[PDB]
Amino acid sequence: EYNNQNNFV
Repeated sequence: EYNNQNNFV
């Protein structure tokens, strides 16, 4: 299981 999340402001 590969879980990924990213935020760019």
